[PDB]
Amino acid sequence: MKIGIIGAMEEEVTLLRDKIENRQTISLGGCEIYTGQLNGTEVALLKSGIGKVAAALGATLLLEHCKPDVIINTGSAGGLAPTLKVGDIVVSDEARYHDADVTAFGYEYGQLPGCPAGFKADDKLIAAAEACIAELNLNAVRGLIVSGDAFINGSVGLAKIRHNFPQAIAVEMEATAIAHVCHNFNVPFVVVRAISDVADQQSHLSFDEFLAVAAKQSSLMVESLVQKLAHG
Amino acid sequence: FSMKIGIIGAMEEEVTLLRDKIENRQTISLGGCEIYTGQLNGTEVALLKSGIGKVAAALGATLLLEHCKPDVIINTGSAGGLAPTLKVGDIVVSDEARYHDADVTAFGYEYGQLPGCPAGFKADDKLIAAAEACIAELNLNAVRGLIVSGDAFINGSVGLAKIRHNFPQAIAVEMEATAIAHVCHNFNVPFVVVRAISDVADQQSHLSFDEFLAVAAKQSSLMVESLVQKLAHG
Ligand SMILES: CSC[C@H]1N[C@@H](c2c[nH]c3c2N=CNC3N)[C@H](O)[C@@H]1O
Ligand SMILES: CSC[C@H]1N[C@@H](c2c[nH]c3c2N=CNC3N)[C@H](O)[C@@H]1O
Repeated sequence: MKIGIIGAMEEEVTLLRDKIENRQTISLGGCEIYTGQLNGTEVALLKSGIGKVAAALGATLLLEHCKPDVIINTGSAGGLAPTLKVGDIVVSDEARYHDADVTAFGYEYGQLPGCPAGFKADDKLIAAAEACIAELNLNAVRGLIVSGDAFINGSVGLAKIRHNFPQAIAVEMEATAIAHVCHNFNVPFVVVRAISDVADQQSHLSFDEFLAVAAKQSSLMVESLVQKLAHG
Repeated sequence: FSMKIGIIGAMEEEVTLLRDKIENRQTISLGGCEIYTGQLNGTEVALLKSGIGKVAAALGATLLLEHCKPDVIINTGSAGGLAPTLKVGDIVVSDEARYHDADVTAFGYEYGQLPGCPAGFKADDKLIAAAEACIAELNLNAVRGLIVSGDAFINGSVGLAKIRHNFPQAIAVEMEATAIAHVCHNFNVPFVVVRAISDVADQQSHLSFDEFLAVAAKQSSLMVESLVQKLAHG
C-alpha cells in the first residue's frame, strides 16, 4: 500500500518530508518527490508548486512515476463555511473549479468539457479522515471545496464564488486540478486542508500570519490519516 | 532525421486532419488522453489530443514530454482573435504566453503570474522564425505576439473587457497554450503556439466558433504540416 501526498508549498510539506524515513528525493519537471516510509507506511510526497497547472503537472508525474494507490492533498485554504476558524480542518467530499466557464456551450458552470461538473472524493478516504478528526477532537467541516488560479481576498472575487457556489466550504488553488488528474487515472483522492484565512479582505494578512499553523494542522491530520489507512 | 516533434491539440476536430496524415500511425490511450505516433511526411511526430482547459492540457503535455520526450512542442488549434487585423482563418503565432485568469497580486506577484513561475513563458525564437517563414511561403495573414489562456470561453462583455484591459497587447485568447508553455518551461522544452482564428471573442463568439471551428482547424493544421517539414529540412 503506497499513499501519495501532494502539497503545494514547501512550508506545507516540510514537516512531513522531515518524517519520511529511507527517504530518497527525485527532482523532475521542476517538482520534488520524496519517497520512503512515514511511520512505517510507504508514501510518495510531492511538493507541486502553486496553482492548477503546477499541481496538475505534479500529480501527473506522481501517478505515472510512483503509482500510488490513493492521493491525499494537504495544505492551507481560505474558509468559506460560517463555522470555520483559522486552524480548523476542511475535508472534501467534492472539488469543482470556481473559475472554469464554458456555459456559452451548455456545460455547467465550473465544468470543463470531457469532465464531470465536479470530482467526488473517495468515500473510504473521507470516512477515515473523519475518524481521525473525531479521535483528535478537531473542529472540521466536510463538503465542496472549490479551486481557482486566484487568491481570494474578498471584494468581487469572493462575491462571484458565493454566487456560483454558495455551499462551498472552502477555496484554494490546487485541489480540483489534483482531483481532475486522479479522475483521469481512476485513482481515489481526498482533500484535507487546514484554514489559514477566511478569504475576506484581510486574507492576505491572515495567510501571512497563519500559513504555518495551517500547514502544521493539516500535516498532523495527514500523518494520522496515513496511519489509519495502513492499520485500520 | 533524428528529431521527434511533439504536437498538441485540445479537440478531436483540431487534431483529426493531422492524424489522418500520419504514416505508420499507432495510438496510445493513457491518462484519458490519446497519443498518435508515426511520421508526418517522413518526420517522426507525436500528436496528443489533450482535451479542453489548463489542467487537461497540462496533464497531456506532461504525459507527452515524460512518455515520448519530443524535441519541441507545437500547440495547434483555434483561438479568439483580439488583434485588429485578424479575421477568421488567420494565423496567430506566440512569441509569449500568459494566464489571463491567474491572480496572486495580493502577494505582490505580477497580474497573470503564479508563484514559482516567470510572469510569462517565452516561445522559442527558432520555432517562431520557422513559423513566420512558413507564413510567408503560404502567403497567409498572421500576427505574432502574446497569447493569453484561461479556463473560460470568452464571449464578449466583462470577460473580454477585463482581458483587453489587463493585456492590451494580447493578440488572441484560448484555453491551453499557457498551460502547455508552463509545462514545457518546467521541462525546459522549446515550444511555439500556432493557432488559427475561429471567432473574435465577442457576444457572438459561440456562434462563430460553431461555424468556423473547421476552417481554423484546416488553417492551423496546414501550418503545422508546413512547420514540421521546415523544422526537419529547412
Ligand atoms: C500564496 S497563494 C495561496 C495558497 N494557499 C491556498 C489558499 C489559502 N487561502 C486561500 C488560498 N488560495 C486562494 N484563496 C485563499 N483565500 C492555495 O491553494 C495556494 O496554494
Ligand atoms: C469549446 S471551448 C473553446 C476551445 N477552443 C479555443 C478557443 C477558441 N476561441 C476561444 C477559445 N477559448 C476561449 N475563448 C475563445 N473565444 C480554446 O483553447 C478551447 O480549447
